[PDB]
Amino acid sequence: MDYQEYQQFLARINTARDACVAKDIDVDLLMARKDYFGRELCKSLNIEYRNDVPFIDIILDIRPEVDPLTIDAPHITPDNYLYINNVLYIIDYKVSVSNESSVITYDKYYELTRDISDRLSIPIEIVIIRIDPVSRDLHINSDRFKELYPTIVVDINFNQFFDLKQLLYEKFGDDEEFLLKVAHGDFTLTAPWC
RNA sequence: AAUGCUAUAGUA
Repeated sequence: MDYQEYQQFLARINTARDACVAKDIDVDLLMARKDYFGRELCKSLNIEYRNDVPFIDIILDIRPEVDPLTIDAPHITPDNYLYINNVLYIIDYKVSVSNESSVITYDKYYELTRDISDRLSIPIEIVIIRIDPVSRDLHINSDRFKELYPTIVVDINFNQFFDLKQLLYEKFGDDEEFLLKVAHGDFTLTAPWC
């Protein structure tokens, strides 16, 4: 997406010659893909575009009558929040074909948000929106969320991101250290010293 | 004011 961003990414690719630099470019490309998907979903769903807002900020957003200092909320950053009919929905954007990666997120959010739900007495429902990049389709974890919007239709294809990722892999396919780094998260360790 | 991965005689 975008032409200036595409040019900046291409300039970053050409000068890149180290495994850590390539890993950083890959991480930023995945983050940009997530940003594209989140912005498009926010535009389609007619809700404000937010990303990783603090939970306590949401608490003061929905009910600005309780003291923020006294309340104790989990430090996770929800991608988005939606308040309707005395129910708060925690929205998390995911761009993967793996249901397991998002059910892990669902369980962690549920076990964390149950304390806040008892303390405030608002039932906190967690929804994870999942899109498969290879074939555009939308999967919703929460039945209530899909009930709120009878149809879920976005028109997005990640052809730009896939081609640049393929170019990056082609440049650094020989680099074994790069292949090790992309396997795990942002925390990178080199080859073992023994 | 500032923002680029390699930024690379003295003190105990």
